[PDB]
Amino acid sequence: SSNSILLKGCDRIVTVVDASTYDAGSAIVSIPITPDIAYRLGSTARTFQRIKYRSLKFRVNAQCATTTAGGYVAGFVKDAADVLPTGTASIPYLMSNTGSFTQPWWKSTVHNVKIPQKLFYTEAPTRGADAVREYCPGQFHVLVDSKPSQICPVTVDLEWVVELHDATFRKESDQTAISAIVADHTLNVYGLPATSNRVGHILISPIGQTPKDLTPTRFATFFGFLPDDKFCVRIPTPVDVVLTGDNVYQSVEATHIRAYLVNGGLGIDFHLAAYNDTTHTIQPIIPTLWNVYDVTGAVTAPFTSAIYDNHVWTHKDKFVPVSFQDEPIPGTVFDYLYPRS
Amino acid sequence: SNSILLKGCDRIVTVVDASTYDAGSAIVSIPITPDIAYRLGSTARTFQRIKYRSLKFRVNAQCATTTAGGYVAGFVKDAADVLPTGTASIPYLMSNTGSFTQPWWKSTVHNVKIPQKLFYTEAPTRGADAVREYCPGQFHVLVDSKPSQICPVTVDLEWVVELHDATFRKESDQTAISAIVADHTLNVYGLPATSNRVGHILISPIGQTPKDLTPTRFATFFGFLPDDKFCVRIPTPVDVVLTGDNVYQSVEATHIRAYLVNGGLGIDFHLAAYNDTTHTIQPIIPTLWNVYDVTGAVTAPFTSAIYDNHVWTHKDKFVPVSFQDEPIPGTVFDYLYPRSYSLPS
Amino acid sequence: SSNSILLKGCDRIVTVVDASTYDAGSAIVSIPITPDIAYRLGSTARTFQRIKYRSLKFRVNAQCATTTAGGYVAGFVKDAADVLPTGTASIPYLMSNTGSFTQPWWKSTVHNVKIPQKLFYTEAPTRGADAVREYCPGQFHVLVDSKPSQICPVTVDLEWVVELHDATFRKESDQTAISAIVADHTLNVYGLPATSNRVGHILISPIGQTPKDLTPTRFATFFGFLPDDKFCVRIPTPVDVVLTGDNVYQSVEATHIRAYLVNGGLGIDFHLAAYNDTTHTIQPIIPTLWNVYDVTGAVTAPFTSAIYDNHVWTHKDKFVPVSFQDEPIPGTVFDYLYPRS
Amino acid sequence: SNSILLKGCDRIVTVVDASTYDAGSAIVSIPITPDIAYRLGSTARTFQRIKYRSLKFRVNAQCATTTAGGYVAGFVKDAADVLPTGTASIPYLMSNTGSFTQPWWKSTVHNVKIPQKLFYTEAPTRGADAVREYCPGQFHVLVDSKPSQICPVTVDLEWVVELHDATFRKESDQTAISAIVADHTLNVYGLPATSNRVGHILISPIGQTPKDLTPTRFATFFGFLPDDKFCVRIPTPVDVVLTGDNVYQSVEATHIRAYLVNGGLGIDFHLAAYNDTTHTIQPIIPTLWNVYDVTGAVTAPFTSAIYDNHVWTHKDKFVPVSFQDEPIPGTVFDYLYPRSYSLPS
Amino acid sequence: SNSILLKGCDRIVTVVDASTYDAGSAIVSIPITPDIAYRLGSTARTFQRIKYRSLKFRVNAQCATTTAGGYVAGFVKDAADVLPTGTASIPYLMSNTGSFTQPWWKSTVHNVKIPQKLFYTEAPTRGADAVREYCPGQFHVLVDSKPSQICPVTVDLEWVVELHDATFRKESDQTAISAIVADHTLNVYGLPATSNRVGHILISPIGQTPKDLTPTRFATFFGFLPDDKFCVRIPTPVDVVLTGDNVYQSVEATHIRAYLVNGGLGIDFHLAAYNDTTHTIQPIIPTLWNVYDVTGAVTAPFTSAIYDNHVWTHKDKFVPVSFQDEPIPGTVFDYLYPRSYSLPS
Ligand SMILES: [Ca+2]
Ligand SMILES: [Ca+2]
Ligand SMILES: [Ca+2]
Ligand SMILES: [Ca+2]
Ligand SMILES: [Ca+2]
Repeated sequence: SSNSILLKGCDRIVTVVDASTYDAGSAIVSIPITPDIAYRLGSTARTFQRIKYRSLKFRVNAQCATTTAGGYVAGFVKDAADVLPTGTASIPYLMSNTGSFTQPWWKSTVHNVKIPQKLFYTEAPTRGADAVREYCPGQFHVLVDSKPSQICPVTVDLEWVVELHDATFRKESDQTAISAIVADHTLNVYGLPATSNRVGHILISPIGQTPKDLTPTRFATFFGFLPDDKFCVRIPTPVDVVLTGDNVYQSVEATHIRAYLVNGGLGIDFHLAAYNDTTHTIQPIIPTLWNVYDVTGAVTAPFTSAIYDNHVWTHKDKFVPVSFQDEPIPGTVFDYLYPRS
Repeated sequence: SNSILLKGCDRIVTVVDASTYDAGSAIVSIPITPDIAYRLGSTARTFQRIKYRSLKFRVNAQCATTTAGGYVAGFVKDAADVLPTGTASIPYLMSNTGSFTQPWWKSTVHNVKIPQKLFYTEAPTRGADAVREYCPGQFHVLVDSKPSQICPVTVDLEWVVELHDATFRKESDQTAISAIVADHTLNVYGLPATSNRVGHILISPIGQTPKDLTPTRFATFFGFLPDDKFCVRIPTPVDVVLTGDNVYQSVEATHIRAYLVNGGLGIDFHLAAYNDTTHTIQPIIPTLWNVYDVTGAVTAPFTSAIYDNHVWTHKDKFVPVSFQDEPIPGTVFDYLYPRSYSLPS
Repeated sequence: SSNSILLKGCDRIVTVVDASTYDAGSAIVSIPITPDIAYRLGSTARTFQRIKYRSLKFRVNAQCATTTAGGYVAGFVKDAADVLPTGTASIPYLMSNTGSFTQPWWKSTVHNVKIPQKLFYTEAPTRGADAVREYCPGQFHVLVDSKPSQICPVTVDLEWVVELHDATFRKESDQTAISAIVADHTLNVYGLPATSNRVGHILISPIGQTPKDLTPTRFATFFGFLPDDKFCVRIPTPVDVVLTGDNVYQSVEATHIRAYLVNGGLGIDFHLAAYNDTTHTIQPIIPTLWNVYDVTGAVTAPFTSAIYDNHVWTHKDKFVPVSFQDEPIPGTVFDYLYPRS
Repeated sequence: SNSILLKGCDRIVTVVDASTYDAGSAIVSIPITPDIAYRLGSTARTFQRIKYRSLKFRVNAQCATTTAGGYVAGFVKDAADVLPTGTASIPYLMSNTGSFTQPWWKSTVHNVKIPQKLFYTEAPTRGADAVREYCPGQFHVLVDSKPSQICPVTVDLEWVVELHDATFRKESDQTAISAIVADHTLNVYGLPATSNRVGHILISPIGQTPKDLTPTRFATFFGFLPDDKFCVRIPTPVDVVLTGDNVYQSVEATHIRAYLVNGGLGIDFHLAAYNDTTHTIQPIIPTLWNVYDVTGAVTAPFTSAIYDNHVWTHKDKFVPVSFQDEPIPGTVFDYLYPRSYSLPS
Repeated sequence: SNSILLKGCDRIVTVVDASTYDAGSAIVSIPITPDIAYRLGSTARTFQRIKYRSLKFRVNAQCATTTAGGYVAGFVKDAADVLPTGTASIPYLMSNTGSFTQPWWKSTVHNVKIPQKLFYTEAPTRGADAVREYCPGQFHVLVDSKPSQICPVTVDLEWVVELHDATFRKESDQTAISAIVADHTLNVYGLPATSNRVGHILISPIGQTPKDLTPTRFATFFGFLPDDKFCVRIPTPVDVVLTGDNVYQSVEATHIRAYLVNGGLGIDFHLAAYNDTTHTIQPIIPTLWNVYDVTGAVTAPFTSAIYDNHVWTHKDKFVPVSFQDEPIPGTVFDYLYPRSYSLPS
């Protein structure tokens, strides 16, 4: 038998590389409060089933030089399910949630939230539906009120104090979905000019001009971290691909973006990919390399040509980091392979 | 004010068959640190210091009265003391105040009066390793006399502690890893200069002649399967001497690293060190070893190389580090290089 | 017989020349708390064996103009042994230590730490192992959260109040290890082109471009102070050197960087060096000048050529100031020979 | 049980002649550890922690009632603290609590007031040597003013102690030696390359010319007689370069070993290291140094060796170890290699 | 002081397998002397007299609850008394007070009622070995009915004792060896006069033909490994007759000594005695045996020697002594010449 405890403490809850390019109404911060966010809380809360948040104090510091014009609104919505309105008019909504404050970028805010008399679970349900309100007392937002003029990186710190009950040990946290660290760029796949060399490839287009290939250095400016040869991420909505060649046809649901090796195992490039039932691994959908079973049960690579439907990804898209088996990698493993900055 | 009182219960050692262990050897010899229990560990990592109110060890042995033989348990008082590593483990362990001897079929609980001192929760990362600062002592369960038939043994720990001074740490900074088998060794030979086998790591079964380290053997030596980016910091650096035309350089092989050969089908293992040029641990092959001259330009002027012979046993501890020499964490290593799951250590 | 006392006071604990070039996650401040740091405390604590820190209040002032973007995290770890994780992810660790605060460079922080009911010694053990936790209640860090944009020098002041016991008089403090005052430079020894003039010499390479000779003025920009003709410092890890000439060979463990005279006693240069058993002094390892005993007991300088293994030192390296006898010089003597700035 | 109260009186330090001690130097400089006294140390072995209740240092100074001068004695509280090697030790020690002067003829019994802390009873066998854990401080006796005539001084200790937490230490004691006399050093030489005593250990006095070890010469440097079974671990390894017919190897001379010379009726000393082939510490001699190769065969192809020069002083700490560098017990060493009976050791 | 009351519990005898012991033979036959137990013996050393207040023998018999048979245990009061080497030991031991039978699986804690007499704490170093002075009696455990399967038995002792009259014993312990196995003897031979191994020690099994000492053969006879520094005093001297060119001397071979053979990479054993010239124990070899004469000069005129035959058995008590027949300490011998760790020794 075990006991229930009362913990106090504080952690970094979220850190942003200057998301100044984000236009008015964009949410540069919007994290749903679970023990998983904080390192220290998330370590102890891992040894309990049920948590009760008696006080959450948020500190929003923007390291934006006093010469930066513009401002923000920060605040806490007491509903896990609630999601903010489209850009421009999110500001007056968030403001109507008590404890919300409006401030110029160079000033900092402090938000004392209280959520007593409500007992949550400490993990999203593994089996069953994701009833988010069962384990989340709300989400904390920081909306850009007026676009900042210069380098404006933001940070939120939580000063928490909680009750924890019903002792049990959980597994390590899987790495959550990732989005871009910048709102003036887009990843793109173009399959149109079929005679092109890089036609199934992921490319970064500055929203303005013509798209470029994914240099790891670019990948880093877009995602925050540097890519390795086993970077695989789940795609928000599958991209249709169609293999072909010699009275053989097969359509392929492209569910991932895999990182593969470019020329004789010295470089690295990114490609639409899918789980290949031959290899039991997520592979880049190259016609000459894509193997398939036939009725006999034998493996063959009959494909020569392929056509990719175009797609676009934005800063608003959520990519899930996974292994080549489509297993969500644990957080600590991700944090190790992908140091931020 | 930050400090708490945590009660809990946890598995210390997982089920093992005592009938495979010899007389005198321990089924358990475990220094007490919060990092052994799961529940205890994962909370106490968020604290700096700790006091052990209560510790009750449960030794469960799930076998019938037919099994002959017994075990000997107890708690040593200081973490510095080291039980003699023979079959004398018994008479020594039996001398300490808390000492139980039972038949294998009889299971027991053992309460340990622990000095009410505040220990640190973690070993020192900096300065000297004053072991008595963070460990109140080791718990032991020895094999007095081998069990006559299959007797499986487990150890649970009913713990109650106080935790103080709030901090945070992860599972483990690094990991150490030794061999699983004791009748082999790993070797580097550079003695027959002209051989294409020099510098490469090999597996000698102590009596037998040495042969090339291939994944299948690697498994049986280390417990897990190697790969492209397996790298390890060796305990003793190995001297290596590169040369060319008007050129000479001494290079301490600080790592054993995996690299890929004949197009990337197979992988071999070679002495290695951090290359100041590339900022990565590299296999120290003369033609491929790059060096700055005084002008800041990179050359690869080396053509010959001499490796000093060295040997490694089941006693040698190797530490996995990624290239760039960043030592790789425990949780992460077990994920990238998985062995069989045994709980103690 | 003597008495035990209760002292209060304050001193400068550490002062930094703008360490703005230090990238995110670098620790521009990380000093382990001992009486040796403070002048005034360190003077009285010198007359006592055992100290008990009842309150430590730190004041972090950055003199970084309000136009400087970026920020920092300061805080106190209550463990002498604990050492922070590698760069990027040190920030969330330090933050989880209570009393830690995140702030833009142009703002200041204040940290009230309490460590009562713990009695420390007032000096690192002279004989025995360096059990750091015996005489150190923890270390104070200032981590760069976001690299500052302009000249950002930092200072920490301590406002301490302590108990002192068991009276005894100690020797003067030896000068502690030194590191560079800048993270965009590296000292280097290159021995490769053996026909080169300056091949055993210490040189400063801007991480970017080709390495330069050590002008005292450069030495100052790297180390903080100006070199004298008896600057000798212990090297973190020995550099292998190999003397030779005429059927005579000898390898030499280069343990120091000595400052020697360049041309007819008017200039000064820096060289790999070792303790020469002939002269009983640490000398620059020049082949023609390196003397050795032979079996007869007679001194001879048979060496003509030499080969130095390359090495690199960084801002992260710790050099120990020593005399030519490898004696650690006392702090006051160092402070006199090497005025800062 | 698990607790006792133990009283007794033993000899802490045997006779010393203060008349031969430079002003300011200590004639007694002794850390308090239970092993310091014969009855205490033997019983304290059967426990883990200890509290020094009362410690009374009986300083028996027996100089003639004419002989002028005096001594300063005291008890410095910190174990790890070390007095200055000069005349300034006295004004330093007088600054310590409970410090005093008294003329050489006057014996005193100084009562020390030890903190009521529990110390560990033994130097830590695992981990680092944190002296502060198991020693409440040092007891000193300096020569204030060098005596004129013979000045015999001894010390006894009236002790009473609590011994707690009962466990038995093996105790696998290990000794570490240094030179007895400091008026000369012993050293190796690499040059000339042609000589016969190259890599051989020699004693070089202040008088420059080195000389082999008689070994009655060895006797005067260490304080005991050698033995063909003598081996010692070096504080700093010495680089030795073996070479032969198209072969080359670097070797760390980690030991000084004694070996039989020209038909076994002689003994000399040489640089040595663990030989991986022989599984023992051998003298690094080219023709006698065997090595494996890629095939697994043993070979002695080496014809010459280049030893680096290296000196050793009184300051250097040697450690005796049987071949295969196995630590020798305190009582075994003191038997095989007996130094003049002194106290403390 | 000068008196204490000491309590504790140690291991009296380690595991024995009763299943390999002929009926009536003792698996435990142990005289009670403070050194018998690790904590007791160490402290009892710092006193002179002792009173055994309570002695409780914890007999841990762990045989399977099926294995049939039983054991008889008891405590014979006289130290010097010795049980009969037969099956009649049981009816004899049952006749002793406080004697009992119990089946092999059943462990008991037998409390012994010791006379309230003070015994000396140590075997007398000067004078004769009156065992009755310092031993209150023996504790026995006979095999009543030979067990079927493996039958592990141990013993522990709950002891409480008064220790009186406080003085410290050196203690200059001295060991005495006998053969471990009795299935064969070692012997000397004098005939034929022409042979090479005459006067040499040899091992003669039940199988008649003698053989030299491998010395892994020596290992099986004594229970430990030899060493060129091995010397031993013989229970009964052996007459050796040296002779040469008109000279004749009689010699008592008082020792068996190990000596280097054919260039020192070998070892053999030979009859020996103290040589008055050399002041050491040398192998009695004609050409190597030196003697004085009326003038004071040393001479080796002897050309042949006649050794008398002599055998040695398990019964014969050897005593190890360094050259010059100086007794070797218990802890020194056990180190140099280690036998398998057993208890009692
Ligand atoms: Ca849950
Ligand atoms: Ca810690
Ligand atoms: Ca001190
Ligand atoms: Ca101990
Ligand atoms: Ca006695």
